Amino acid sequence: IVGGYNCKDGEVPWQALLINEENEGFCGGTILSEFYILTAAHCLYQAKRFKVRVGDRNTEQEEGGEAVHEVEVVIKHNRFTKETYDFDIAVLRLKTPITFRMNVAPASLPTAPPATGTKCLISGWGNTASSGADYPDELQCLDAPVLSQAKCEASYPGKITSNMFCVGFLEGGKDSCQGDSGGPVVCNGQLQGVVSWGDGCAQKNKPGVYTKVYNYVKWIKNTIAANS
Amino acid sequence: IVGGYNCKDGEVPWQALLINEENEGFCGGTILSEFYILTAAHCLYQAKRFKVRVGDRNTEQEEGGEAVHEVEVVIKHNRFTKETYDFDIAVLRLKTPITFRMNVAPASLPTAPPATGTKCLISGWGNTASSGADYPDELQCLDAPVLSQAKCEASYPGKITSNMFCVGFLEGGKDSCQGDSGGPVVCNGQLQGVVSWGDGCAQKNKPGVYTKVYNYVKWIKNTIAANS
Ligand SMILES: *C[C@@](*)(O)[C@H](CCCNC(N)=[NH2+])NC(=O)[C@@H]1CCCN1C(=O)[C@H](N)Cc1ccccc1
Ligand SMILES: *C[C@@](*)(O)[C@H](CCCNC(N)=[NH2+])NC(=O)[C@@H]1CCCN1C(=O)[C@H](N)Cc1ccccc1
Repeated sequence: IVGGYNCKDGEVPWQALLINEENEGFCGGTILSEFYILTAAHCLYQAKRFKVRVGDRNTEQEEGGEAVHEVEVVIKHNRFTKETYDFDIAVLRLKTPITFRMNVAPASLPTAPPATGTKCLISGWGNTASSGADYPDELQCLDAPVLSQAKCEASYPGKITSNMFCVGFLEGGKDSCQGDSGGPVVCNGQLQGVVSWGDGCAQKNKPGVYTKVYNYVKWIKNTIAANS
Repeated sequence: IVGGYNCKDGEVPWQALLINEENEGFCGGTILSEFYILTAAHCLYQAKRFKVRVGDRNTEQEEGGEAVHEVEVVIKHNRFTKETYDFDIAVLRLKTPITFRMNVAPASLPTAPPATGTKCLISGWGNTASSGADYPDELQCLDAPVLSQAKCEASYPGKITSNMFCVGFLEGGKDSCQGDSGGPVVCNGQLQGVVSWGDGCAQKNKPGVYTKVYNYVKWIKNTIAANS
């Protein structure tokens, strides 16, 4: 996240982090239920083996800590292709269920498409620098408005599908970035997006492009039920 | 199919054949609907590119011929592993829907588990020789009884899961074989199995092992709905 702030305690209970073999974070995730995590399909090929980490170390407000989970089944949307980065969505099934608490809870699937102007909360452990590499020690948060499809399409001519939507600032300075992929975009209490891609990070007229979760509610629900 | 007979005209309307780059058949399939085909997950790695062929050339009884379809989406059961060959099931989505007729129709999913002793019809274009390679010019058919789980487990100690069942003859001589994988096992009008694996072909005390479709009704239905 570029130009964000240190998330306040208990602000993103549904946040998950994918960690590689070297115990390093490379992508985000969203808790959907005790066994399921939502992330980006493109994160699946950015590492051979990985686990999922949820929770936090702020025991002052609530005890429990961070919990690392092993992934039992990886279910990538079969229509994903890096040619367009369309269908950049995947569902993970953990070996052991997550023990929920007030600061570790699932996100709500959307019941209506995202509305232009609506404020959303984007979070992640990804790069905080427009140019260069500066990763945070604390989870980052960013409040950004949903952009009209017209401005989105105008930003990425012919590269925006119906399964994508833009969130951010046309003037640049604040956006998600590398490592944030898979992370949540929560607008008014609903999970409206998954961090996906963009031209650079926080560039002028180059807002972050997100997977429109509303278009995948049926795929997520049935995929989980097919494997449950 | 070893020790079978030339299927009679219109006997297996739901039969599908997977063909590789060289236009050669390497696996079977079952028509489930106009856009979906059921086959074995292990067939997916036996060829890079492939298409699906349905229909027949017996225009005497009905016109239409054979139709070759391109595969749009391949949906393999994510729990499949060649370590056990458990979850040997996959669903294919065609680019163009199949034009049904009396001799080209979908199979019925099961509503009850397979019963011991029940007669089933197994079909395929696979090898017809116990030892050696002798492929048929015509679709082969085989009528075989469902074996008790006890005899099945006794045939393959510790290798039979709850998602598998045996069909065939303990004395050998008649069984499915290489190339038949993915093909249908229809008992009393219901699709009860998918050709999967076995120790050799038509060997004594080594009956064919099939994917128990009844255990996957939920996975098939929801997977199709998740992608439809
Ligand atoms: C995997 C995710 O961490 C990451 C998120 C980037 C978010 N960026 C902004 N500005 N909000 N996604 C990616 O790295 C994706 C997947 C791989 C390629 N990709 C991109 O974002 C490319 N930079 C997009 C691209 C633009 C022009 C030409 C080729 C690719
Ligand atoms: C892919 C299918 O055409 C084919 C069907 C064989 C059916 N045989 C009988 N007797 N009904 N399946 C296979 O070839 C599968 C998948 C790959 C391995 N395999 C086997 O059947 C092996 N021969 C099973 C095996 C036995 C002992 C040790 C290792 C493997």
